[PDB]
Amino acid sequence: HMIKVLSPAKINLGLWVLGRLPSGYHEILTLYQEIPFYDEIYIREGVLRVETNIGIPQEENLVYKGLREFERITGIEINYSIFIQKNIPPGAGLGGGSSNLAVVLKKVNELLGSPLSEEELRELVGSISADAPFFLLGKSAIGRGKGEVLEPVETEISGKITLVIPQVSSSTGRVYSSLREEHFVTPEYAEEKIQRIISGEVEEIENVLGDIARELYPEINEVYRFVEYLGFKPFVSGSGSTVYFFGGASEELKKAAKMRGWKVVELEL
Ligand SMILES: Nc1ccn([C@@H]2O[C@@H](CNC(=O)CCc3nc4ccccc4[nH]3)[C@@H](O)[C@H]2O)c(=O)n1
Ligand SMILES: [Br-]
Ligand SMILES: [Br-]
Ligand SMILES: [Br-]
Ligand SMILES: [Br-]
Repeated sequence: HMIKVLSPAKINLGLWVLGRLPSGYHEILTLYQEIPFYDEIYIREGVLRVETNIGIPQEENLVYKGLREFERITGIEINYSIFIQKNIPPGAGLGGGSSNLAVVLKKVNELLGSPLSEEELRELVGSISADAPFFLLGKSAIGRGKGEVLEPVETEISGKITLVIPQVSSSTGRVYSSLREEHFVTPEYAEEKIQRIISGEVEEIENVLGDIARELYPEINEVYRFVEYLGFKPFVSGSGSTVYFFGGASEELKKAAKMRGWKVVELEL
């Protein structure tokens, strides 16, 4: 009785770090934007299995971690075989794995007569990834706390957006660990910035994790400089590796990408 479910990506339309938390993590402000860029997930009745087309081990897969915890918390034994076709590359700053977790666990929860509430499902996915709760709502949302405290918004942002994803995988943890005092801002500064971006002022997007990712992973910086050379303002999603801009992909970019192993994703917001 196989079904297909789409698992969308996100971009951060700006990100600010407020400071450190005792738990090791960081308090942040960010604007999440769901983008029409998907993994396709095939769900089938059978022995609990989570597989991908890119060789992520089952034990390490956030979806498998989430389904085991589902069983654990709720008592019910999960009998679904999951295959995910991964169009959203891991380490790309697009929340692919967090999206996989949210959409699968929301589906499996519904398929089993909704044992968990939307409050409890939120807690389940949120405990594994701070970006996962966003994918339970999608569209546009302000992310506060560690990103899980969410406020839906309407933006004035539409039109072409192009992603340029280099083959380097950015470690979110390594980027956050390179943070210094100088990188932090007040929540007031960041809140003013987010308001402006929401009103369509894309020029106001900035992201200190992108600044750092460009130093830690020089290829992210190469993509960044190439987009400038193309005549666009580049922006970085999450902790990288993705660089995006508000414009179309020229043949020259497509050529550069094919030669260098960049993925170019042309979307419309
Ligand atoms: N609001 C947040 C959200 C996340 N984080 C950091 O990134 C989180 C994600 N990291 C991990 O799950 C383990 C480290 C890691 N992340 C990777 C991403 C890609 C490739 C390898 C990685 N190793 C936490 O480690 C935390 O230090 C944080 O400090 N503050
Ligand atoms: Br520090
Ligand atoms: Br690199
Ligand atoms: Br440079
Ligand atoms: Br940026």
